[PDB]
Amino acid sequence: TVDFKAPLLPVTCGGVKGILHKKKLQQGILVKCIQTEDGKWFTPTEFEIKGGHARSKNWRLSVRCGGWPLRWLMENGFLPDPPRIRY
Amino acid sequence: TVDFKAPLLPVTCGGVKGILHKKKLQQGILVKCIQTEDGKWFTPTEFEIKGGHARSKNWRLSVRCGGWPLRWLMENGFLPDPPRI
DNA sequence: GGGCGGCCGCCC
DNA sequence: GGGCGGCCGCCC
Repeated sequence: TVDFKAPLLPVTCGGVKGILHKKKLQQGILVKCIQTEDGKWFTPTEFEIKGGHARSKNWRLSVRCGGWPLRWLMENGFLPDPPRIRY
Repeated sequence: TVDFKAPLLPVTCGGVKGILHKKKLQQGILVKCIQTEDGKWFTPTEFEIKGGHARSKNWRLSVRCGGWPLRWLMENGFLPDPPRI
């Protein structure tokens, strides 16, 4: 079971496990916020690439938490949705 | 803003609008449950086609209510998810 | 077959 | 450059 309200979230992407730090995601998509067991750090899109989902081009859908895409956590109030980078 | 708890729901797909009848949707995906203003009836997938989204092959995402896919209303307990065939 | 994950064109 | 709607192959 996963506590969606906790400041740290266990996440997965393509069978790769990591720990998402909400305090870091809140600083923006360019900030490394996911740490794998070996201590390495990833931004969300870097973690999408790590899990083999580079071609999907959507970390909010490629990265999952408790069997839900991160977008579902954002829609349900468990996870801040970081701002877009303007064009 | 849409009352997602109403038995009749205004839905859209592409430029097309219609009213989704929840009690008809409950019965299954082959049942006609969306009526347009001329009185014609559509299943969800027929309404997907009518709105120009034939190639999406996912009426739960192509058909919208209040800006949300119907899938969202199902995930949040406002709409029956008809049984899979 | 019905529909969903993988993909990527395209806008902003 | 980022990410979402449109597309479609392919499980069950």
